[PDB]
Parts: sequence; structure tokens; C-alpha cells
Amino acid sequence: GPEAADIRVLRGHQLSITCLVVTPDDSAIFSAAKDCSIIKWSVESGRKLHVIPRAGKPPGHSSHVLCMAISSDGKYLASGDRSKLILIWEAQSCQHLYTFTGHRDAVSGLAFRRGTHQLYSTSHDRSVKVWNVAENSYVETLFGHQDAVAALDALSRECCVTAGGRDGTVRVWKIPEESQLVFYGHQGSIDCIHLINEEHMVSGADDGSVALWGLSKKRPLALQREAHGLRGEPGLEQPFWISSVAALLNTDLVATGSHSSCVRLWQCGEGFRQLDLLCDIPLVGFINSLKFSSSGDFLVAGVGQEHRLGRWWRIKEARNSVCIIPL
Repeated sequence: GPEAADIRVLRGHQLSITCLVVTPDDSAIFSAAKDCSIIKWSVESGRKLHVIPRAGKPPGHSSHVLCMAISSDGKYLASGDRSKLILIWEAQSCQHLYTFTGHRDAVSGLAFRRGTHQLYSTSHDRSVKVWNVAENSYVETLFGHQDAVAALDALSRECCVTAGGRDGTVRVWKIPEESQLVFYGHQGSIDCIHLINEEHMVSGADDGSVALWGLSKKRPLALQREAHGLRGEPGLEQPFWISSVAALLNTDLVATGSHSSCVRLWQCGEGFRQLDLLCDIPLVGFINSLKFSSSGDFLVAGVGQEHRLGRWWRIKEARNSVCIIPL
């Protein structure tokens, strides 16, 4: 059980963190925030390795970055923003390489196909797009979601998964098969998603539910209601909404984040048919992003005083920080 005395709180962002990635070699973290900057941090020292400031016209973002992805070889960083752009960077040097245009609204989810330089994106424009980063090329656009798309993840197969926000679907995009599997589940807005292995994923919803899914089955394999508890009055309590989820690849460990003052670790039961609470990790604020290290030695939380998508709520006791949680 990691406590405050264990969690390194990295300060630098001027506003709420919206997303982050950990480099495959676990040496560095890239974070982005509502300040429109991207910061590269050293995991070992906690110091900044590079800062890409808000945007001669030097490269950078002029509006919020909402999502980021890093390729499995650690070569490319992709960052998607409210300007409808995906910026591509050399992750080693933070040198700008390319800008993908084509989305018609904010870019909301990004993931590289593991073992390749193929990039999948999704957007408030309701589309999923496929790009080849090695060749700075656009490949194709896929449709299905009925509303703005909330999130996207991918692993090694020519496939990606999306959280549909308000359309209440999780969709599985089988690209060469030219097929889309549609799943319906844990109610309200499906706001975050992460693959656990090639055949299973975890999602979080604005009604506080955390669901486990398998690719075969159209309904969740498991569903934990009110996963971060409640606030309010008898008969009218409102559940804490799930703002981030993460899974440690090829294991049974998942993490969830809300604004309930703790990050929760869960263990998936046999066949992913149950979610069991392992521990509460104390951490105040909106848990806007969660990512496990490759080693599983640590978990990284991106924390904001505000929710990653808006200004509706403020937690003044929180700090806009990248938090390294040793496991």
C-alpha cells in the first residue's frame, strides 16, 4: 500500500494534466496539460528532460492536448489537440517531425499498434482514423460512433478499441476484416478505456461503474458499480465518475481514477468475471490519466485541479502534477 510518503509529486505544469504516457523503457514520462505544453520527465530524478511550450513559428500546440501515444520502440510521440491536429515528435529529442490534419474536431484518443509505426486516432468528429507514422501518411477513416468519441486503445493486432462517451458503446475495430464489433454496457457516458490483453479491456463510466470486457461477448464480463463510492444525501447519492482507467499488460491488475481522493487498484478474477478491490492509494484531485510502467514496478497518475475536459469543478487542495506511485 503506497502512501503519501512514497508518491513522488512532479510539479511544472501551470494547469490540469490531461494525459500522459510512460516510455516503453520506463526511463521517462511525457505529460500534457491545459497549459498546452508537453513536459518530458525523468522517472529516476524527477527532473524535466524537455519542455515543449504552448504555441519564426516554433512547433507546438495552440489549444489543449487531450491525448498522447508513444510507439512501442520509443521512437515516436503523437499528441492530439483541440485544434484537430496530431503532432508527431521524435521522442528522444522532442524534435517536431510532422502534423497530421484530417480530423474535423478535437482529437480525443491515440494509440500506436504495438510493434509497428501504425497510429490509430479518434475524435469528437465521431471517426476513427488510421495513419502510418513511418511514412507520414493517412490510410483510412472508419465510422460507427453516434457521438463524440472519448478514448482509444490498441495492442499488437491490426485492431483498436474505443469508448463511445454518450453513445454508450465500446467498439472494436477489426481493420483488415473490415468489421466493427459493437458492445453495450455500463450505463451513462463511457469515458475511458484500456486494454488488459489482446482479448480483454477495462472501461470507466460517468455513473461510477468499471467494466471488464472480452472480445467474444457483447455484454461486460464484470461490472463494479459505484467503484469510487458516493457523495450526497440518502436516496439521492451521486456516484463519483470514473475519469481514468489503466491495466498492467497481460496481468490481472487494473487501476482506476476519479476525484474521490484515491486511486484504486483492483484484481481481476478468473476469466475476468469479477473485480476485487486490492487497495486505496491516497491522492487528491481529478485523476485525469493513469498508466502502468512496463515493468509493473510503478504507476503514473496525471492529476488536475480540474477535470481534463472542462472547468465545471475545481479541487483547490489538489496540485497539477505528474505522480509516480511505486508498487
